[PDB]
Amino acid sequence: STHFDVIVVGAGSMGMAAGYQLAKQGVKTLLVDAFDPPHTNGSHHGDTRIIRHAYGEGREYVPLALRSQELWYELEKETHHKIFTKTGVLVFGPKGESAFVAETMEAAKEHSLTVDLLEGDEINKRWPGITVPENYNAIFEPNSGVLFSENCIRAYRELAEARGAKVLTHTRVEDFDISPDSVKIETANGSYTADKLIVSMGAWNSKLLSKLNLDIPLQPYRQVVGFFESDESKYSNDIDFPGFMVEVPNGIYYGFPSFGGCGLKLGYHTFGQKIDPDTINREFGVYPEDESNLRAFLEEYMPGANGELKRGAVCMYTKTLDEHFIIDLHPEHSNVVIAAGFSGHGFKFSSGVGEVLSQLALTGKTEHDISIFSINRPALKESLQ
Ligand SMILES: *Cc1cc2c(cc1C)nc1c(=O)[nH]c(=O)nc-1n2C[C@H](O)[C@H](O)[C@H](O)COP(=O)(O)OP(=O)(O)OC[C@H]1O[C@@H](n2cnc3c(N)ncnc32)[C@H](O)[C@@H]1O
Ligand SMILES: [Cl-]
Repeated sequence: STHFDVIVVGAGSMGMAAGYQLAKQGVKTLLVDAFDPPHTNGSHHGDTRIIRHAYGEGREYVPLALRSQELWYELEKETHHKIFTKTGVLVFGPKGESAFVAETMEAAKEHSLTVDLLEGDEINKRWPGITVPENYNAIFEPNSGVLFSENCIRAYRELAEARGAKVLTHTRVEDFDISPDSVKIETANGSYTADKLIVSMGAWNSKLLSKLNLDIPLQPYRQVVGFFESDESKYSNDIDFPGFMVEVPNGIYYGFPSFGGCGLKLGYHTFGQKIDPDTINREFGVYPEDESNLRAFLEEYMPGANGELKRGAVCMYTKTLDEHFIIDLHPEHSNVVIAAGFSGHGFKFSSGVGEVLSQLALTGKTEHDISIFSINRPALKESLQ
C-alpha cells in the first residue's frame, strides 16, 4: 500500500521477535502473515516449549541460549502474559551410549554452567515418577525451563504494535521482486515495498525460497505431541517435576510437567512423517505411530503418566541436512535476511534470533557469532537456480 523501512514475511516465532526489536528502535515495520499469530498452522503452538542452556550441538549455541534467556526474563517484566517458569531440565540416557548426554555434559563443563550430575537409582529417588535402569546417567539443569510459546508471540506482537508496527494477517506472500536498493512483495491483498526484507516463513521456507533464487534443501516433518492424564503427586510442576529431553535406545523424547492439571506432555523427536506444509494432516491419531510411540516410552520410564490421552496436537519441524539453523544475508542481496531450517529446536532462541535479525537488517552485521548458521556452509548444499 506504501513504503516501509523493513518488511517481515512470516510473523511467527522468529518474525514476531524481529518485529518487536525493530519497532522498539523506531523502524517503520510491516509484518505479514498467512494467518493470525499465534495460530495452530505453523510450528509455535502446543502451549509450551523447552529452553536448555547446556547445548552441545555447538558452542556458538550456548552464548545465544544465555542471551535468549536474559531476553525472555526481560519480556516477562514487560508484559502481563506469562512467559517463563523455571522447571529445570533433566537429560538422561544409557551411560556411555548417548552422544546427546555426553555433549550436554561437555557443554556444561566448557561454559561453567550450573548442573547436577546423577545416575541410576539417584534419578528415581529424586523424582519418584521416573523409573530408569541402573546403567543410566543424567545431567539436571536447574536454571533452564519452560516457555509459554503462544504467550511469547502474543506479547511480542502487542508490544510491537503499540510502538507502530503494522501486522497484516491472513495474507499469504506469493512472490518477491528484489532490487539492489529495495524489495517488493506480492500478495492477494496487494503489493508492498521496503528497504529491507526479512524472510522467516517456517515450514513454507521449503517451498518459497526458490522464489528468491535459493536452492537449499529443507524438509518439513509432521511431529505430534500428546497430553496424558498423570499422577499429579508425581508429575506436576507444583511438586517440581522437570521438563526433560532424553535419549533412549529408540531415539530422543522430550516432555513437560503437568501445569494446573493439564497433564504431562510428551513428544518423540527423532521420528516424523515427511510432508508438504500445504497438505499435512493436522489431526492427531490418524497414524498408529502418533500414540504408540509415546506410550512405548511412558510405560517404560514414566509409568505413572501413562494415563488417558487428554488431547493431541500436530505441528511441524523444518530440517536442514546438518540440523543447524540458517541465519544469514541472502548471498546475492545484502538487503534480504534469511531465517530458516530451525530443525525442531529453535523456539528457545527466538528472542535472541529476533535481536540478530534486526541487527542484520539494519546494519548488515550482528554482534553475535552466527558463523555456524552460514547459508554458505558446505554441509547445507546451498546453490542457486
Ligand atoms: C513442532 C514442534 C516444534 C518444537 C517443539 C515441539 C513441537 C511439537 N518443542 C520445542 C521445544 O521444546 N524447544 C525448542 O527450542 N523448539 C521446539 N520446537 C521447534 C520450534 O517450535 C521451531 O523451531 C520454531 O517455532 C520455528 O519458528 P519459525 O518462526 O520458523 O516458524 P513459525 O513459528 O511456524 O512461523 C512461520 C510463520 O510464517 C508464516 N508464513 C508461512 N508462509 C507464509 C507466506 N507465504 N506469507 C506470509 N506468511 C507466511 C506462518 O503463518 C507462520 O506464522
Ligand atoms: Cl522447526
